[PDB]
Amino acid sequence: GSSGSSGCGGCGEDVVGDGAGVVALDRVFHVGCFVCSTCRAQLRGQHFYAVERRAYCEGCYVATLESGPSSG
Ligand SMILES: [Zn+2]
Ligand SMILES: [Zn+2]
Repeated sequence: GSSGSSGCGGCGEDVVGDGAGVVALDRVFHVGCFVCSTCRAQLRGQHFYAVERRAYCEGCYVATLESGPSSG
């Protein structure tokens, strides 16, 4: 509501732009900051995954598997 504090988990600065901000993993990141951990692709608005408190784009998430079926 009225009270509350903002913040960008990525850089740290507050996230505000007249209706701007990417919420993921119970956190807030800037459209730019919010990106993959492998290819570091712009995930501002797309399908991604969550592994080890990280962000992996569908593409990567699928690529990582190739590595090996064992251990998930
Ligand atoms: Zn940021
Ligand atoms: Zn990726």
